[PDB]
Amino acid sequence: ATVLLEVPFSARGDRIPDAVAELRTREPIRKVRTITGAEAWLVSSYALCTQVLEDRRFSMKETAAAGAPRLNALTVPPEVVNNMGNIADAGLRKAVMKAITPKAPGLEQFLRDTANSLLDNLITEGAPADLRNDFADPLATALHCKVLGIPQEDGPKLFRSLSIAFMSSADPIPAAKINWDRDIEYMAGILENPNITTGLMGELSRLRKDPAYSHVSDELFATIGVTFFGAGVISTGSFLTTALISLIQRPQLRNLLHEKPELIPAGVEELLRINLSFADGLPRLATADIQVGDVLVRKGELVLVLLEGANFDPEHFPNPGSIELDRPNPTSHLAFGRGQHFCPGSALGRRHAQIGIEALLKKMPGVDLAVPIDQLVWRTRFQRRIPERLPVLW
Ligand code: HEM
Ligand SMILES: Cc1cc(C[C@@H]2NC(=O)[C@H](Cc3ccc(O)cc3)NC2=O)ccc1O
Repeated sequence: ATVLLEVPFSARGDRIPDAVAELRTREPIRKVRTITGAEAWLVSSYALCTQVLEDRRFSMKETAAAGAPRLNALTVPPEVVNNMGNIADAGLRKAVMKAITPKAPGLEQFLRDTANSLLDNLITEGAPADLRNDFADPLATALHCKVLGIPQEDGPKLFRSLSIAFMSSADPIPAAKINWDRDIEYMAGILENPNITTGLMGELSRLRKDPAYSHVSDELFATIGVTFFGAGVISTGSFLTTALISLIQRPQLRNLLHEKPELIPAGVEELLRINLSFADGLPRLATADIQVGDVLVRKGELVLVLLEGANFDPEHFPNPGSIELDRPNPTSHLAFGRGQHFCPGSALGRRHAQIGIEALLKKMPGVDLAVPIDQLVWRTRFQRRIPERLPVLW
């Protein structure tokens, strides 16, 4: 007697389990059990992942409904699962998306300056260096303080909420509410602070006092700050960290991008495609009976969209484990999702990684792991896959 297949399969972010390819071939939608004990449908082919993400009857909002089968416990108030919907309904979607592009004057230069300063400090201190805690995550934090218009010195405290906020837990987490309420209070004070005039929070502060927004709640304005800081920092920091591993393990690619930095955008797009930073499939709740492959998913059931199932599918990306800079379909991966909930920070996330890699390859052309790859410690029961430390020499 066996048990129902459990998800997630592995917290290791340096390699995909051989098991994913076997599953995609044999059963590209199949029943699994999540850490809560709920049953769910795990979808692992490119075609069926795209189908689910482009059909809004598979709803992200309804995953928050009381009594639903759950992937994990909520770490935000349930109305925040509808965050982008709430922003759109408030008439704020265009302004929010405009504030988080990489295109504001001076933003790219600030990113380069910050990355170079972090790297110079590591070089001064001498190898080994930890590229997660002392490069990728501080670069992500600095970027999001600048994008939000808030003081750089406020970044570390906001950052330290995230090791709990993005937990993937069977049960509610008391610390998550403590930190959430504190971080909301912080952002509410930012909106009242006359010195905050730039970035996303400076723009929201003006719109809040504009008559066209007089009935938008103060709670939503503060929530936009907390959520875009948290999603952006955890996503860019975790992605850059595991991209650095993929790059360091490919010395030929490392040297090519060092020699020809104009290929860095194509390289980052492939690093996005093969990235294992998302620890769980993306969750959706069926709001109707819907045919997905050989399975009739029933109303009220949970569906999990496995991004690396799609992104390593050889029917869409031949030789899927190979980084190839000349693919005919290079941005067609699902690293930023697809459909209604496509990542609103995709351009900024690309530029964060491109600039971080450019700066690293120039400052540390001989970068290499300082420990055997199996010695990395992979964070468990978390919404991202990340090594607790990333020790390198150069
Ligand atoms: C490389 C970096 C990033 C990656 C890999 C990434 C990935 C994703 C993915 C896969 C989704 C879809 C989730 C779903 O459909 O369930 C998403 C949504 C989102 N991302 Fe990103 N993201 C990144 C950077 C950022 C940045 C920089 C921000 C903000 C500054 C951000 C904010 C968000 C938000 C707010 C959503 C939810 C959108 C919605 O529900 O409609 N992300 N991201
Ligand atoms: C835990 C946490 C999540 C967020 C993002 C915020 N929460 C949501 O549930 C929905 C959907 C979602 C999107 C991306 C993601 O990675 C997880 C969920 N949309 C949002 O914008 C922000 C701060 C947090 O502490």
